Amino acid sequence: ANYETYDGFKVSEEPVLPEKEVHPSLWFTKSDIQKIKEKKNEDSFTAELWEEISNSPYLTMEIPTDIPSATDSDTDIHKYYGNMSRIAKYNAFMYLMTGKSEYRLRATEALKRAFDGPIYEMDPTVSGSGVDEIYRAVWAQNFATAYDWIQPYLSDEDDEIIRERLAKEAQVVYENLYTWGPRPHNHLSKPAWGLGTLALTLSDHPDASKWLNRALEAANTNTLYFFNKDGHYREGAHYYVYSLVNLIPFLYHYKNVSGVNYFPEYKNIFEWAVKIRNGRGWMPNVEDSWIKPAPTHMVASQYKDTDTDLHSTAKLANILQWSYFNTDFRPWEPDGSYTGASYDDTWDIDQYLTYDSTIEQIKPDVSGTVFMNNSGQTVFRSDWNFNNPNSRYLLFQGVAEADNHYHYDHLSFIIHAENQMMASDSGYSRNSYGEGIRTSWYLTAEAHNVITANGEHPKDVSENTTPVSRYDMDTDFFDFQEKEAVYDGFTFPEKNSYDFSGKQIRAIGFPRQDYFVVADQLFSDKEVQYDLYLHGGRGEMSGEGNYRLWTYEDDRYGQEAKMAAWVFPSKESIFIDKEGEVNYEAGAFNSYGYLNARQIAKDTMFMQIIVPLSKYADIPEVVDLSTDDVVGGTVVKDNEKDTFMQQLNNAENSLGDITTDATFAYTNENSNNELQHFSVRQGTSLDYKGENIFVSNKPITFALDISDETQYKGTIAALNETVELRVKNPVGVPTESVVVNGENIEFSVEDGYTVIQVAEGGDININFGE
Ligand SMILES: C[As](C)(=O)[O-]
Ligand SMILES: [Ca+2]
Ligand SMILES: [Ca+2]
Ligand SMILES: [Mg+2]
Ligand SMILES: [Mn+2]
Repeated sequence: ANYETYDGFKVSEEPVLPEKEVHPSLWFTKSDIQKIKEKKNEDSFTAELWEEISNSPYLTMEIPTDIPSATDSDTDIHKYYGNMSRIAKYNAFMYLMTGKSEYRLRATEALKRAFDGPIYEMDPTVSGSGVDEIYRAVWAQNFATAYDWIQPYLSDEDDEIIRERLAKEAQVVYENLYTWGPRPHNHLSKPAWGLGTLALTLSDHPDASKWLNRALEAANTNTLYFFNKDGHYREGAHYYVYSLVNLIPFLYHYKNVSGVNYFPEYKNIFEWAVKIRNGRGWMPNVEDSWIKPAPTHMVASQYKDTDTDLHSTAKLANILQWSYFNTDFRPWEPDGSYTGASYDDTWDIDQYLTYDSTIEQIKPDVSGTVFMNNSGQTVFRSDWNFNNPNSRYLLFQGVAEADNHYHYDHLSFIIHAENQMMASDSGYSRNSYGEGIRTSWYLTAEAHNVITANGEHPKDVSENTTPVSRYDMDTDFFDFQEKEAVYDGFTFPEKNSYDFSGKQIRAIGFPRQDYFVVADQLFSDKEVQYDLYLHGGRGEMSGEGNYRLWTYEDDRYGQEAKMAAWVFPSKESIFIDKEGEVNYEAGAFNSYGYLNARQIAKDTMFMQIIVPLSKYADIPEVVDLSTDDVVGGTVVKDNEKDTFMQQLNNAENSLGDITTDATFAYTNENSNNELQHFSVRQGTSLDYKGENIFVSNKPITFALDISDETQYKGTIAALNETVELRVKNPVGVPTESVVVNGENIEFSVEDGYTVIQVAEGGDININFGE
């Protein structure tokens, strides 16, 4: 794997240390303490956090007199260091909050025993080590924070003892970081952030500069390769949150101790979580991941002066605050832990210290749909409403593969709608990384909503290069994007030679922002077998021929609902019912029906119509009108007829009421059988019932609402060159102006068409008179 050629980010590696240690300083100074003691009374959230912290069993439990041996279970050794680190931090905190003598004595005894026992006899390169770098990252931050909080009350003797213990763990992490983490995944970044905290705690130690520098260098190798600049984390949502356990404390520590503020440079990793949230605030079960909440409330306070494309006026802080509190937390009841570190972490304390009760929750007010083309995730989203069954969400996954925690999911999608998880990613595993079923099923192409060619998954053209996106369009009535992947490209494990050369171009559309069309073009230099898989998540599958229905019940993930799907072309494909595991969280795996549609072909097409429905909704009437060169059909839903057409080439062809040379076309009628909305990919003409709607002198991609005879409105996808576009006016109606991107463009009217030269895409209004 090339760790240097992904478009990630990095920060300065210059170690910045204050002139003299101050304790406390990691989270707050001496002067802050009484405000932090009083913080419990601000709102119901601070009150709940205070009730949890002040009743922690770590305040009352016997400090264990039994030190484990190197030959005890990895579980017991892990829990020993976890428990001792938690005794230190909880007791140190409650001493600052209350002044109770017992809390200082307990914090002091735990710190004097920090990293006693067999830890330095053990080998963290042994898989499942009880002292793995991922756990001691949390232990280091827990013990360092306890020391920061108790240091002013220690005897000179106890200070020297406890410093020597913290300094030894810092030296051992510094010396072994790159041996323990020879690949720059979360096993490198987490203990790097731990080392950072230790260096900032012991800023007067002679080696603190060396420690902090290596910490920053090591963390940068992770943020350069596993993160995109746009904030996407390539190990998935679960290992993102796992990383945040050490990253979020380190960011505050470095700002608070040295004045180095990295919150601006890390901003995108938090905005990313809000961009990909489903209607209940869950990050997707993509790569080795479960559904996750994103703890954006713990950094909201740092973004009060940061602009976001998620709101016309509000700052990022208010959107980060909105996102966390508009999450369904029931999948983490009754315990409440979503960090992945529930033996080690002090999440209640860290929340109590980071949460800002003065930040108003403001729902994003922009278009739901977002294109993150640098990483390659797109979300089609009707609205930002929380737990509303009228919402529709589709994630379109097209991320360059990383060499850790990877699933074969190129050009796959998941749907969240009617308050239920529908079209599915199969998830991480049954329980864990090491299960055989993860390799034989969960990571495999067939476990995803993809098309394989002779069983080969769609993949990257080259290592660390995002699959190309095109024809991005966002309107009130129709959204669109296509993504391109190859069959004979780059993957993990590495495969250099193929018996053929081929590619998939997948277009997704969002008709009426109400349902989905998935339109595939497939090109190969040879006859191959194309297998299309459609997984309906945790639903009962019914249906025959090209039609499948998945029926959901009230479960841990959503409400009773159903998802109806049709596949074209009916007459050129066979439909195979299969069964596969779908899992959203550790331990909750079950088997459900999925569809395998199959063609043997060289160049061909598929189309899916996928409709979220409430429990008792009518099934739409869907008719396949596919022929030799043309794939598509009609959908009659809620008394309106939509038409979808795809072809491989720019040739004049017809399907239902559409005639076009476009490689994709969408039309929507009203109740009254009048054309209301249309879109084309690379058309020079469209007729509807034999009436010309538009012509152009060169291929153009756009979407237009013609429902308002005083103003046609839509968007034109990005343009390579100048196109002369001619749109038919309502009969007998003049044009008054044409606006593209807030600017008048020159127009003429010829034979009842508005004629414009367009040199750039964007939003278009054609304003008519009477
Ligand atoms: C699957 As075919 C190219 O025979 O329509
Ligand atoms: Ca993947
Ligand atoms: Ca839209
Ligand atoms: Mg390791
Ligand atoms: Mn997967």
